[PDB]
Amino acid sequence: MTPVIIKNIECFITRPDRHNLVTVRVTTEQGITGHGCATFQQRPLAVKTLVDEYLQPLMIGRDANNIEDLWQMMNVNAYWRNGPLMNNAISGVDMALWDIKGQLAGMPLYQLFGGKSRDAIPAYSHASGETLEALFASVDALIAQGYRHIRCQLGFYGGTPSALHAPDNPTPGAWFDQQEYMSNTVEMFHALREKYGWKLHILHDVHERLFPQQAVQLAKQLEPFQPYFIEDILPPQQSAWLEQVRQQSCVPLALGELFNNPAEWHDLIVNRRIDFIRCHVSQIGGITPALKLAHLCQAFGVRLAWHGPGDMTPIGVAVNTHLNIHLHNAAIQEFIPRSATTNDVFPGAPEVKEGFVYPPVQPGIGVGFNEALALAHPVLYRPHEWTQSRLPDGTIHTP
Amino acid sequence: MTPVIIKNIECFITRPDRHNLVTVRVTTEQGITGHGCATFQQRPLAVKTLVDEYLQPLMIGRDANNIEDLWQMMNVNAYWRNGPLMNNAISGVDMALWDIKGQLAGMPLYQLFGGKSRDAIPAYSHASGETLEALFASVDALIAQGYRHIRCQLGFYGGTPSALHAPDNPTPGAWFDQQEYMSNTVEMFHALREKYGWKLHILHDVHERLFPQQAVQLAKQLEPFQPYFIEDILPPQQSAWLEQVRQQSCVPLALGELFNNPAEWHDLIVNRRIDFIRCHVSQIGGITPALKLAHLCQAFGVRLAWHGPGDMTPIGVAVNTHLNIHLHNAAIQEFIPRSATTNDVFPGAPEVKEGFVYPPVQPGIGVGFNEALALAHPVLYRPHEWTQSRLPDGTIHTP
Amino acid sequence: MTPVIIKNIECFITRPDRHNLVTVRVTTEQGITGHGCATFQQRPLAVKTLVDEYLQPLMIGRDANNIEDLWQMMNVNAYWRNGPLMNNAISGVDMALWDIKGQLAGMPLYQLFGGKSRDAIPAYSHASGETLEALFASVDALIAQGYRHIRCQLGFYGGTPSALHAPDNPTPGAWFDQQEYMSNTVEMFHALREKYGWKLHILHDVHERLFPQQAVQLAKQLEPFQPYFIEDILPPQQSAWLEQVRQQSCVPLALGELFNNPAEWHDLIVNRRIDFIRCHVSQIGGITPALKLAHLCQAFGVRLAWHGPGDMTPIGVAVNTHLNIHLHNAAIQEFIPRSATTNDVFPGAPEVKEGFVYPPVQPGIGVGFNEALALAHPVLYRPHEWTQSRLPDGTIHTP
Amino acid sequence: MTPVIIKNIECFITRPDRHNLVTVRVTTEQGITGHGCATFQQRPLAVKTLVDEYLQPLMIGRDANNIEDLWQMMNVNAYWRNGPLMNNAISGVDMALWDIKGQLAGMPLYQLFGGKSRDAIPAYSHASGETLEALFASVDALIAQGYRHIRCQLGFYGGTPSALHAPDNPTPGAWFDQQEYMSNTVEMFHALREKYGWKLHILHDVHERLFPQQAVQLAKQLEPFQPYFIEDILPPQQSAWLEQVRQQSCVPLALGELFNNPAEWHDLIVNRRIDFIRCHVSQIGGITPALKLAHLCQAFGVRLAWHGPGDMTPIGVAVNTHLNIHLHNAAIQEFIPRSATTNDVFPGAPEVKEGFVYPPVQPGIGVGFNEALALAHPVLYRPHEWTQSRLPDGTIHTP
Ligand SMILES: [Cl-]
Ligand SMILES: [Cl-]
Ligand SMILES: [Cl-]
Ligand SMILES: [Cl-]
Ligand SMILES: [Cl-]
Ligand SMILES: [Cl-]
Ligand SMILES: [Cl-]
Ligand SMILES: [Cl-]
Ligand SMILES: [Cl-]
Ligand SMILES: [Cl-]
Ligand SMILES: [Mg+2]
Ligand SMILES: [Mg+2]
Ligand SMILES: [Mg+2]
Ligand SMILES: [Mg+2]
Repeated sequence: MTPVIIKNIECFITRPDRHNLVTVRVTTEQGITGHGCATFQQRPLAVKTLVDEYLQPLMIGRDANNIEDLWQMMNVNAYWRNGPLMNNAISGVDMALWDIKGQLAGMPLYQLFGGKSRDAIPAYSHASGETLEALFASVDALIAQGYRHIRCQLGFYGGTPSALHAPDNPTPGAWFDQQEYMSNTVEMFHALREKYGWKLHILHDVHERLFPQQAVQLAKQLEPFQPYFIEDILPPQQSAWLEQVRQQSCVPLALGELFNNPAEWHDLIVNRRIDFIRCHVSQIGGITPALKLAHLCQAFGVRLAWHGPGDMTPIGVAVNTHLNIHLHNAAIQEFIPRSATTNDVFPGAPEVKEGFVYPPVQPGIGVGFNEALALAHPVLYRPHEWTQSRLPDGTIHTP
Repeated sequence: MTPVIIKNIECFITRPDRHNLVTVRVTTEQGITGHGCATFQQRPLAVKTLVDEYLQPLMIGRDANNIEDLWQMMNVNAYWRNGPLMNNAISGVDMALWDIKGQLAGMPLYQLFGGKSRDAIPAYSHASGETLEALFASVDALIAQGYRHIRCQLGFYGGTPSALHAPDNPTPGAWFDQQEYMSNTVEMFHALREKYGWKLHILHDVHERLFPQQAVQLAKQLEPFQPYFIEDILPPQQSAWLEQVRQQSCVPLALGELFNNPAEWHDLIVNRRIDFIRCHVSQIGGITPALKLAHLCQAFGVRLAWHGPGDMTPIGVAVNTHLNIHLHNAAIQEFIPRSATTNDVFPGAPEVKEGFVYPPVQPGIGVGFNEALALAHPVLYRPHEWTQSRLPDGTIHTP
Repeated sequence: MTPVIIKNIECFITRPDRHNLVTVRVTTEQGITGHGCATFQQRPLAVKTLVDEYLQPLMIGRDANNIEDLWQMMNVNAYWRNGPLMNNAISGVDMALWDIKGQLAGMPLYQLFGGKSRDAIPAYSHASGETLEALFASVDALIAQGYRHIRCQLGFYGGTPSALHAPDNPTPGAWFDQQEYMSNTVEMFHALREKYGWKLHILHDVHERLFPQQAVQLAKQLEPFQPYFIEDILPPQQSAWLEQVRQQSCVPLALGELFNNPAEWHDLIVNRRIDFIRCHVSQIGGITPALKLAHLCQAFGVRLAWHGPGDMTPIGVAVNTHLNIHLHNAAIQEFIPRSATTNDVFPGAPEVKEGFVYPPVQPGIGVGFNEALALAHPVLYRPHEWTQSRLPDGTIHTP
Repeated sequence: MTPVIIKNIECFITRPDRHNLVTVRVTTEQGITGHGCATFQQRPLAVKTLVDEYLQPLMIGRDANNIEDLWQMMNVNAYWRNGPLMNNAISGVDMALWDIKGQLAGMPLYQLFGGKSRDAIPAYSHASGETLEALFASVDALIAQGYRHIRCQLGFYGGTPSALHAPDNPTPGAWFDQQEYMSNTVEMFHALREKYGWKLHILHDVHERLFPQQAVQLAKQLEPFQPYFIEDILPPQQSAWLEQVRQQSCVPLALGELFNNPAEWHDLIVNRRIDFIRCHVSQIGGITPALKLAHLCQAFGVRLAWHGPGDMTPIGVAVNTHLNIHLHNAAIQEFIPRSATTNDVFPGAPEVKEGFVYPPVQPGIGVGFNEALALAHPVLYRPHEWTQSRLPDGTIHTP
């Protein structure tokens, strides 16, 4: 085995469908090309600045074989470290180097890690509706596709202040009522169990909409309906309050899509305050740290449910899958279907078949990047008005 | 009082001396201009991308008076949040908004907060030398300047691997030996006490050079010499080990210049694991969060020593001072002297006089920004080779 | 900005309605007058003695700009410190000094702090009745006024011992039966949910009527009815028992109107034993310490519901509002309507409009003091017989 | 036994020597008169306001026999409670009622409690000097009087800012240097042991002069010299830091003269963070609560050293003595000698004989109050400039 020398590092932003996606391409003197995900959809241009202006000049000429040293070196390179942007930039490169290693080995990524610990990972997808009739139709469509796990939301939260009892001269934002959200959610589970029975796995994402006592209360109220998990019941800065949620309820708890600093997960895992970890692999710095995190989780009996939104390249989807097929403590793959155009730009990403995602068969990650087609779909500025989440008195809440 | 409407938000990178500095300028329809610090010296272009491409379009047209709502809104605006880039971008705007409020009030910033807690804040600066003779000359100069607090380092750490017993074919980086660093530091404190006696306040920055047991050992070894503080004895990710340092030594402990996420400081403050907090105000999101942090520290008897390196605009220096004059638990201001050119680009920043920094007298922050002189001193790419810190076997260490 | 020199400090006791109110007036050589609340209704003459005999001679001639130094100095000035009288005296002066700073800045108080966090603060008020019919009429009136949050009490507790099974020769006092109080309160919540449904926010003040196990039991019994909070479930000296309440119930818990020493709140906040803090701002030493407390609460996810009874000047009402508009973690403003005469003596205080209190617009606190009308309504001695609270065997209980 | 009916309650302020002393006289219809201490020397007129305007009208006509009910009733009577003033007012009355009970029983107070648990209590007094020669003379005089326990201070702390390296335009106050205080104290113990040897019991009062790490450091530095106790090493609000002091040093710790709220002592005692409790009996509400506190202390092996300054009536001195002769866990009586005039106003108080204070022999407290002579010595306003304690940068410190 000889040094595999990094020739260039490029970053592309492409919007084939709804989201600005960020891809890193690492090329080598040997002609082996790797691709990675660096998608932070809300701040893509800054991710590109980091790759083009900093990581490129740092990395060219180095030996790609040594992913571990390179990860450790990149991680501390700006002295100050961690955070959504820093971690996403590194992730793109880290994933791309693992892709290269897979190709050089002639093995799918998960086979490098040590191979399968299951025949396929279960998947869930998203169901929603403003009314029960609409929600039911959404659930019915996913059941017809063969999903056994479905994440369900009733109602939509965050519109005009005039839709509730707001103050005079309200500040613009996405306004909602936590009480309405809570009671609608409880009613939703009850109606879902009445219609669909007790075998369907029902997930629900609270999406940090609540104050600590509200989370405690909601957890107790949803317990009779046996959710598969209740996700992001609290924002990361209030995670100590999970101790009280645990004192009051046995609902499975999932948390962590927002994490981008190890200080956020350490005490959570060590005190067994969650059942499933939800980290976005690119937010935590890529495959290298995800493997260590998965093992830390295993030692405390915590299971894996990595974040798999539409705001992620199919490269990222594929990486979740490799991790899910290999790691013994993996539980479930959140999965959002992709457009034809998205598949054309990034060919080769896993698909769900009757609620399961199977082991990938190509060497490395197994997802390409059609640069020419990526040009046809440039970055578009989006306001993301939902992040300006306001309570009924106009208070900003964690969105 | 009437709404003060944001007209524009600009970001400038300027290098009047050694460091790439980043400054945010907020202009208003009313013609009141504010300036803030967003200096993350190792990644300035990315900070600029964030301000120009994201915060500018978000913020134009909003009422500048409501700093608290705007801080809360900006903080969660990209959903993912915290981290060095995101926080520095918001800092720039937050500081500029406080600058505007002081001007509108006709009061120095610290008078807005509720006015003075002290007549002047003590200051320290940096002394170093590769030999004791060199260190002594450097210390003598600062004593002649009237400093009563001096941060001292003996030797320099991070050069060619051929200076150590390194392996064959060593990887490039800044190589050092922890054992050499430790014994030189112990020798240094002994020699400084022999030469200068026991009234001089002597500070020392470990700069995360050590593994946990080494930190414990060094703290015990330095105890007899009564340091004013021992700073960054452990990297953020090993801060739990401060429990062991506390069990073994009464040395004062300072930590936190690296912080950019509240999960890094919460448990350390609550468990009284530090005596001084060292946060870089722009790294934690500006004045707004620094006030709340200062008050959280107060409730636990923790004192303040905000980061004040050369890699910070004089705007940042001034803000440290305002905070230091007001906050009852402020302890000391790290101070690094500035060149004529730096002062010309950012006129009005505080100066140290016989070891003290005095209350500013102008309204707002009291620091301007000479745009034309700034444009004459553009950004320069720097490799920052010291961040590639390697131990005697080649291992990356936290730099 | 120039020194603003304290010319005099005066204290007035006035009873425009039902309660003895205490107000501090700070006059300056510059002619800017500030007013503060020092209302401890049960001991007003002693507050006046403190201000007239001690704080006046201490304070005359000092620079009013430096609120922080003056607060710290006054706080420790008698060596012994804290407690209801000492803190109310200092509050009066502290608030008046903040009033002065707002006027000097030309800004409403909350704008000094950094401006708005919300468009308006929600408000609640008090409903009561000895029968359900009476309670319902009282609740209906507040709902017609636009309140969405109502604090409800069924029955009255504390009368002649002959109404209970009391011992022969009972000692005079306000006698009550905890079992009667508990069962009536449970009955009340059930009846209110049957009548008004599940959107109405219903608050209930236990007012330290119970022993520890009774508090635990009542919290569990009230859980199904989803109270907005249950307040003062335990007296300050038994607050450790909140650990047991938490183990047994998810009801929201409010505490702290009785606090006047930081040792009362520290452990309760740090251990997340409350959801809302209820401190009377003047009882904790004024605006200066209330800001630090609000921020300490914030770090632990505790929300604010400052005490707002009729025994507080409208100056105090206004200060609650300024704090409530600014502080991000403020939740609700307890509001009691004021007579024409009260408004005439203290003009400018906030009014509730359809369940909201809005940002004040005048500089400073925005509340004046009609001295001549104040002198027309002098102090009246009151026995406050309810503070002599006795159980069915004659035992004094915390009232 | 028949009801003993309270006829009047009076309060006198008298200054026979250096301090404003406060005495409460309770007269009865039966003609048995009791006296109590309510001395809060820094705020005497407010104590008198409380007694004359509030406790007098509350208490007349009640049965004095029932001290426990009356204590409990007075304690909660203003709803808000605890604090130096409230507690001192109640103490005066409480002590006076115990005095009456003693007289009615024909027994010295300590005999009511259950009699002696020692033949005499050891005493200490205060030695001081600016220089060692002066300190030694002071110690020599106390040794010649037969003291075996002596509280020693070297140097005086708190004078003009020009005596140290203070900032320009220093704020008036009592300025000192914690470093100077610390090193002088260490030198003092060393020199005391060299001169006097190792049998003399040496006490030292830190008087909350230090920051937490300074306390930890000083505790370690004084350990070799085997102090009898080190008193008030930390202010009450930083008492959690005693955990670190305990981790680092075996010096006996004494704390509590400042206490006037049970929240201040509870966690301290329960976690065995002190060896001696130092409460001022009148600050904690008199004999009734002191007895309960002493028993709480006993269950955790904490010993008693009640505060016995010159700012206490000889009635208070006598009460300390009764408590000290009876309570098994009493350790030592701080004692400051009294002038002829002081003894003439309050005849009958205990004296020290060869380092011991003996059991009192008269019924009740055994100390009278000569009202006519008390007139010859009225209240005098004093500034107490030492409470305005400033550090070298001008910061207020707990005095
Ligand atoms: Cl970042
Ligand atoms: Cl809604
Ligand atoms: Cl486990
Ligand atoms: Cl503390
Ligand atoms: Cl300078
Ligand atoms: Cl929290
Ligand atoms: Cl009103
Ligand atoms: Cl008091
Ligand atoms: Cl001194
Ligand atoms: Cl024990
Ligand atoms: Mg989610
Ligand atoms: Mg440092
Ligand atoms: Mg209440
Ligand atoms: Mg003392």
